[PDB]
Amino acid sequence: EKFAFQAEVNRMMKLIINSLYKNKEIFLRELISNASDALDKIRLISLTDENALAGNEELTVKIKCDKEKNLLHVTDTGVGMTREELVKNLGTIAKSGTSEFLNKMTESTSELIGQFGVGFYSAFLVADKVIVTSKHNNDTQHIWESDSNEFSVIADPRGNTLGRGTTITLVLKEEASDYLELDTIKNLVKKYSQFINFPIYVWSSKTKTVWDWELMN
Ligand SMILES: COC(=O)c1c(O)cc(O)c(Cl)c1CCc1ccccc1Cc1ccc(F)cc1
Repeated sequence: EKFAFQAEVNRMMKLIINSLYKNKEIFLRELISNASDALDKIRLISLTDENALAGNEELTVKIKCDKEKNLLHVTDTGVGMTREELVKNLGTIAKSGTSEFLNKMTESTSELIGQFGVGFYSAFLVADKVIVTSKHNNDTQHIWESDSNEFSVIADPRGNTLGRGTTITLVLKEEASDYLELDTIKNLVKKYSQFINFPIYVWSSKTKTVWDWELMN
C-alpha cells in the first residue's frame, strides 16, 4: 500500500526543484498540458471505441481553488489511470532516457522538463503534499498520495466520483499562498491555456455573489 520512489525520481525531483526555485509558476503550465495529453488519449481511444466516453460525456479541464483549506484542484476528464499505472507511471521514470536526461538537466531548465514530460513533479515546487485521484475506464477510482519522501496508493473510499479522468490536488505550501486567490490563478490559466484544444474552466465569482464555471480559452 506504501511504496518508495525510484532513485532517479528522487534525483529528478531535486533537480527540478533547485533549478526552478525562481520560475515557480511553471507547475501550472505542466499540469495543464499533462491534462491535455490525457484528454487527447481518450479522444484517440474514442475513435476506435463505441463506448470510450461512457464514464463521462465531456472532455474538459476544471480548476478549483479552495483558500479556506489551502487546496488547488485541477481535474480533467481524460483517460484516467489504474492502480498499477498510478504506482508505475508516477513512482518510476523509465519511459526513455531516464538517466540521459539528468545529465543535461544540471548540464534554463524550464523548456527541458516539458520536453521530457516529467512536468508533474514541478508540483512539489508549491505543494507540501500532492494527491492524484484518478479513474480509468477499466478500474475503480484510486488515490495516489505523496510528500516526496514516499507515496501510497489506496482505493478510493468514496467510490467512482470522477466518472473518468484525473484530479491533481495540491496541498499548497505557505509561501505559495497567492495561488489561492482568483484573478491570479485565472491570470496564469489564461497565459498557459492559449493553445490547449479543450475548454478550461475556473470556478469563479461573477458578483449577490454567484459562482459558476468560467471558461478561459
Ligand atoms: C494519463 O494521465 C493522467 O490521467 C494525468 C492527468 O489527467 C492530469 C495530470 O496533471 C497528470 Cl500529471 C496525469 C498523469 C500524467 C502521466 C501519465 C502517464 C505517464 C506519465 C505521466 C507523468 C509522468 C510522471 C512521472 C514521470 F517520471 C514521467 C511522467
